[PDB]
Amino acid sequence: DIQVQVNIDDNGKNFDYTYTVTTESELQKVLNELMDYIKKQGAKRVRISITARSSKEAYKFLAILAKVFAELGYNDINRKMTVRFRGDDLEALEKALKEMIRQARKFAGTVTYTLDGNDLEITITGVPRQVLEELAKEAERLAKEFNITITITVTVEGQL
Repeated sequence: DIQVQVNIDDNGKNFDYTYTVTTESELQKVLNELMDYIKKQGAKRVRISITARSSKEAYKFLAILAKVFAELGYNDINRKMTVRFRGDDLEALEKALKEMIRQARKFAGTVTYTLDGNDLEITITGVPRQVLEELAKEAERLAKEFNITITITVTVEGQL
């Protein structure tokens, strides 16, 4: 139902906790576990993605994420979202890519994208939470339009 990768790097200590929480009641638990950990041991660098399937879900998740890093006292924050489109007609896939990169760049946004046979990935950097959210509605209406599969991972790394 919902993917979670998490990375702590410390030089000498590293960790790649990787989850699938299905309820998302779960999700708060595991987020919570992690935090009690860093309050203790204290990490140098953390990164956390949470994968979604809906524009609405995307909203929840960076918010949830924001709360986390915020509680963590991590102000040197670094966002990112990687939209994933899936569909057989490679035409409409591209049509989406164009339109998607457009809007990402209508703001100060830097994209990378890869298309590897009917799977098109589009990463997106250098924007506020406010943009990402608005860029994800756009991701979702695009999916709906040409009836392609969408996914929206919401990364957010941060050091301190």
